[PDB]
Order: sequence, then structure tokens, then C-alpha cells
Amino acid sequence: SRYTHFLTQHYDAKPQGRDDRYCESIMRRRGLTSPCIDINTFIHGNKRSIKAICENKNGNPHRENLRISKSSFQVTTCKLHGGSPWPPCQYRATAGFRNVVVACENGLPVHLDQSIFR
Repeated sequence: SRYTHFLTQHYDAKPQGRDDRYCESIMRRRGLTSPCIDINTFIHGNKRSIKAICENKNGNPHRENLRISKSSFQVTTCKLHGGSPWPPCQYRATAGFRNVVVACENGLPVHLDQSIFR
């Protein structure tokens, strides 16, 4: 169920255009604006591929708590522009492609490490 939050915070199955307008809409649409979050990243593709980061298939142990994808993912990082962490919070989108770093609990994704997108 923390996995739920994870999906909801860091998954968008099929986005379309991953632009500023996209970030603003999807950040807002997922209650990540009160207050506005300084930086948040959304993974795309299939869930199957993400979950599998939790097994030595498509997932190598990494640092203290973590796991790191063997596979690259399409991705969109939303970064907050203009100080006020209270709406209107406007965002700047940055799409990307690389493996990703999560924390697994009961073999489920329950954290995204946003550090690698700073």
C-alpha cells in the first residue's frame, strides 16, 4: 500500500508529450502541489518491468537500502520553478532515459531515489 503511493507518486503508464505543461497537470492531478514539491520524477512503461527491480533479475543490490535497475526506463522529471511552494506552482519538465534507483519492501517498489535526478 506504500507501493500504491509509490505508483501514484512515480508512475505514469503512458504519458504523451512530456513537457512543462505535462508536469504541471500531472503533479496537480496527483496531490503533489500542497505544498508544491521541489522535484519529482515519473517512470513510464510497464509495471512488470519496475517491480522486477526488486529481484536479482532487472535489479542489482545498491548502497544500503536500495536496488538499481539493470534496464533503462523512459522518464520525466518535474522541477519546480519560482520559489513559492504554494500554487500556482509551475514546473519545468525534463525527460530522460536511464536505469533507476528504488527501495523495495516486501519485494515491492516503495521509494524512488530522486537524488540521481538533481
